[PDB]
Amino acid sequence: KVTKLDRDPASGTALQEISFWLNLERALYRLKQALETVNDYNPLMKDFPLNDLLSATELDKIRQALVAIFTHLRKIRNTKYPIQRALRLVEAISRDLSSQLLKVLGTRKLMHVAYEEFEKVMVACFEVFQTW
Repeated sequence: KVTKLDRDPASGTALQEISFWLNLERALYRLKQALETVNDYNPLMKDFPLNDLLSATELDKIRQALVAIFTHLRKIRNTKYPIQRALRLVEAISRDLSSQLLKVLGTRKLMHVAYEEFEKVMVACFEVFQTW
């Protein structure tokens, strides 16, 4: 039941997958193959930094959040995560990065501001895109 539970990575946000792979480990600590799978995958799941992205309001904060996330993606070498699953994770980061972007531009109200301020905020946003 608990040992047979699995989740499609193509759906949901990234935080849902982080919460799944953390609380599955915590419930398994409370069978052998599931244990070694989550023990293999737990170096990725620990201290994952996308709460910085979700808490970011300024574009430079977003940019340092994605470089923190991508530098956290270095640790594939010690785990045996599925590669298509990893692609669905980085697709999920793209998803809530987009969501935070429409949130930020909803605060910014680009059409109701002058040309110059719109220019600096969108070249900052395109710097974020280039960094991505």
